[PDB]
Amino acid sequence: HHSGLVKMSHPSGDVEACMVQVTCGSMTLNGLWLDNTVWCPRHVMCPADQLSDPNYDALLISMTNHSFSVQKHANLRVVGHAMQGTLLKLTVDVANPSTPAYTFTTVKPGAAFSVLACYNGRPTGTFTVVMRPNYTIKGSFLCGSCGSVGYTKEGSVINFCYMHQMELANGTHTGSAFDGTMYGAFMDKQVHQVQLTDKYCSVNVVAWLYAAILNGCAWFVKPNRTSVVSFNEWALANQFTEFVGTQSVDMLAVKTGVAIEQLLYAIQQLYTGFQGKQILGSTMLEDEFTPEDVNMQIMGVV
Amino acid sequence: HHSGLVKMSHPSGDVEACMVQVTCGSMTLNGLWLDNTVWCPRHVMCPADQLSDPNYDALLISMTNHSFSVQKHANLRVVGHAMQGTLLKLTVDVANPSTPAYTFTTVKPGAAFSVLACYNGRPTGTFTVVMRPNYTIKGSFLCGSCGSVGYTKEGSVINFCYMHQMELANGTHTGSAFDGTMYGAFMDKQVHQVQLTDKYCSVNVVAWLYAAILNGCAWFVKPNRTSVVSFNEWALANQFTEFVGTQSVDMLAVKTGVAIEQLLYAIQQLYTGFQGKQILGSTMLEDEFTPEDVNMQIMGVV
Ligand SMILES: *C(=O)[C@H](C[C@@H]1CCNC1=O)NC(=O)[C@H](CC(C)C)NC(=O)OC[C@@H]1C[C@H]1CCC
Ligand SMILES: *C(=O)[C@H](C[C@@H]1CCNC1=O)NC(=O)[C@H](CC(C)C)NC(=O)OC[C@@H]1C[C@H]1CCC
Repeated sequence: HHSGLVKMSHPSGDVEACMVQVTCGSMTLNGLWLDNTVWCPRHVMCPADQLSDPNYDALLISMTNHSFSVQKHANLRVVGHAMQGTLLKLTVDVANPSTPAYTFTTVKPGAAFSVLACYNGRPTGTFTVVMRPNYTIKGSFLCGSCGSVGYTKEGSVINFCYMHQMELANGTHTGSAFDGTMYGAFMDKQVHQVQLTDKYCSVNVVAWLYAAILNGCAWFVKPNRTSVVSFNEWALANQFTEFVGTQSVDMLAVKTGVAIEQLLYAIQQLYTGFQGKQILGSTMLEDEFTPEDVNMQIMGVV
Repeated sequence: HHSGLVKMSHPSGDVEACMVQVTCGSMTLNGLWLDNTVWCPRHVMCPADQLSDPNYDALLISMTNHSFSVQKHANLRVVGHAMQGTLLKLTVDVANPSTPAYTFTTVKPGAAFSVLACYNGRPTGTFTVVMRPNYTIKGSFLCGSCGSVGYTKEGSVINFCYMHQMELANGTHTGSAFDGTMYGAFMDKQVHQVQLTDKYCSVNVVAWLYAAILNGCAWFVKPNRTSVVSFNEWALANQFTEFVGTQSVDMLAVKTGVAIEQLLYAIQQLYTGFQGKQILGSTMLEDEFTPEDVNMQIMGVV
């Protein structure tokens, strides 16, 4: 039986209309054009010989407005430039007539967002990721993808949360929030960096087990229960996130009649092993679907 | 190590601009507006009391142009109506000014396409599926999603291949090509229908094993080899598709230095069991990524 779950992204058209190419010196990547502002990673200013230890303050000082070439696939004339953290803010002489309603927000571990992967200012694909507990994402990014953006959507308002910066040695990816901070402890320098341990996102595993029940698959449900406080002690010793329930999870508990604490017990047992059984076609725990995903895709509830 | 593979969809903006709502009688679903034509499922004409055995020919005869209300979220006046297989072709008085370059094609088992899930003519999400060997897709569709479209893209040309019609008893989905045929032996009637067996898509499993090698994961590669002819005999007795190599697979063989026949042998052994080992984080064969996916996402080759 098919779960009815897929990796679902927001329709990308509103964001596609905001993507531009930014070129400075020998570097070319993508930017995001909102109102009279183009956002892009600051390493567009870096020569190749300096990607491992750029002096971004001195590079910024060395640039003029004319150093930055911005093109939509129109040329946008840059009339101001500034640095915010790991991002540049370029002011351009034309306001984007296709600027959506938007905000900037930071995404939290375990939460999902949509990514528009772009090369040379041209959108090429879209996909959805969950921010991992170690502030990486398991994406699909190649050379030239920096400045690709991640976002969520509330109503007609696009909430931009991610601008792509780099790949880590283990193949995962990270980037910046639009306040200019990098996610996690990462730095926008091309050197090897410590990577914190990833963890299973407990609240998302709970969501997936609820998805299993909603699809008629509940062999792992027993009357046994583990409290949130006890689970969270256990989680710390077993590479799980601490569980924090939400109204979205509560709706799944109501719809199925299975209590959260029953599934926290199940997770503890399933972690030791599935004993040859499958859950929604898998023999390992799944933490890449959120409670909101399950509520929306299976229950039709946004 | 992260594979660098994600479920990647085409940017959806070009298709979003083509979606409309179609209402007839008591039914409302989505349509696709290209030039002066709106395509939609013919069961928009059906009353609820007749969804299990509609007489579509008599329903069509009973309709006038004014029976069909088409809205973009503009009202499009219907000036002609016709039935092609399981689809209606409504002629409207306004050509879509945002009509992309497009063709209609039929997708084949194992091939991937992008879906724009729409409700009431409003795009709500996008995802990618592979057409299964039994002509179903493992999608995410709820009431009101009919008329949602699937497509591939070659250059700037959108190749529409799927218009959503129904969910099967096992939770999978199927629909129509734009020649009006349903995929497989399915009928657009709300009754239980035979479902052919699904099968592992051998060419996609081969692609995924190549993806593993490209990521440094090659423990399953041995000098042992199975020929395509011998594998295909085996496949018939073991619920695999017969393997047909392509230039896309050949590029993966060149890049990795591992022959196709080595991976056909591997598949035979892995099917009996992974013996506790993992491949790209999985303990079962993966057939939802194509050779083209691997070439594009990992090798940057379209
Ligand atoms: C920007 O387009 C690019 C995106 C990156 C390249 C390959 N896949 C990707 O997602 N970013 C970088 O190349 C980045 C630049 C620095 C100055 C932030 N460096 C980088 O990603 O290095 C990748 C290799 C694995 C790491 C080894 C030590 C850093
Ligand atoms: C059209 O919006 C709708 C889409 C379907 C509903 C729930 N999830 C979906 O993808 N299509 C139908 O409802 C379809 C109409 C007929 C006339 C083609 N019927 C249908 O999908 O039935 C679903 C239930 C499982 C099957 C049982 C016997 C048919």
